[PDB]
Amino acid sequence: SMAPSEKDIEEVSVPGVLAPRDDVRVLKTRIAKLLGTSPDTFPGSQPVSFSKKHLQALKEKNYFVCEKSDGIRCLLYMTEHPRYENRPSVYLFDRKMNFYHVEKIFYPVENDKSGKKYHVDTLLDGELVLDIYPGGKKQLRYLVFDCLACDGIVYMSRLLDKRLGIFAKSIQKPLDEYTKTHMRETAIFPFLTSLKKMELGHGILKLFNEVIPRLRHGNDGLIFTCTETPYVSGTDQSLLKWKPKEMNTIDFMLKLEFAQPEEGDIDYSAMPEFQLGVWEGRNMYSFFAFMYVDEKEWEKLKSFNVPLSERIVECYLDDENRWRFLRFRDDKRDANHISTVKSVLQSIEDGVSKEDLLKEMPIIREAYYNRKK
Repeated sequence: SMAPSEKDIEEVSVPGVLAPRDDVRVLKTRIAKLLGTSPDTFPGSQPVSFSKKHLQALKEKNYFVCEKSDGIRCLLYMTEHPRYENRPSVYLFDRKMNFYHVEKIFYPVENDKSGKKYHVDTLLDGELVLDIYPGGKKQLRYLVFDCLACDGIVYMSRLLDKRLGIFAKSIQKPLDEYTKTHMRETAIFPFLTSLKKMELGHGILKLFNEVIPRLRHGNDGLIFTCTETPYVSGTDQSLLKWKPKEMNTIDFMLKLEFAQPEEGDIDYSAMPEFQLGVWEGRNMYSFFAFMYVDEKEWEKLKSFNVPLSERIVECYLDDENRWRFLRFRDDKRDANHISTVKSVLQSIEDGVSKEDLLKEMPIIREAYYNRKK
């Protein structure tokens, strides 16, 4: 068995080319003008970590819940090419404001038989995911979960119902019409676009047992979306991300220390100590914890026949709150910075266990129907 690394991870790549710097300046300014935001500042929302107080939040307001997809969070911008105004252009950009130009993509306009009209000043929020099919068939897909602007009109002040509603009618529906009668053309698309399916807030058990295990892309927990709130740029206290403790991983520097016995030479077959270190900055590392490795686990690590010491590893906390090896991270310059470590640990400390989340569901649902009067 080869040593597990990030090379095992199904990697999602934005199917496009980085837009040139001068083009990006135009796009940022243009987006800022429409939204009323700041050009250099990402206008998308960011969720907060689910904590204990959020059990009451779900009890007080209408919420949707869906699977938190593994993939890349991207906003989609339909506009004209900054250099060629006669050229329709689609951009996907992330929270670091990296703009990618996507080609061979097509978003039809309603009731247009020419297929030459196009959308401008339209901004979607969603996630690019990679669905796996049998025979190594892979399908890139853009799951839409919000709309900031459609056809020149900003919908950020409206609630989720109107926001997703306008996207479904003006974008998805005509696209659905086109796709049904143009499967040959559709296959050229770098990715397929669809509205992300959501459940009522109290329906997480259905997600756990029926939806999630049938997914064709990576899952990373749950996202809760309030339906009584406007779109918020930046940190949105109404938008909640929930993750099991095992998914709240941290990258450490691993060091092995073998005990020198009183008499004779060191038995290197014997279990050493597994020290986990945290990056303090530059080249400074400090001791943080011991990694728990059982006897059979130690045999597997030896079976890898790769260097174990002085390496970045990804670790998680088990049921007994012991740090456990998950995979090597050869894609990292350093371990997680102490500030990042503290932040992840805080999400866990304030966290709600899966069990406690489920036991709260009846109360949540009950209050949902008592609001429905």
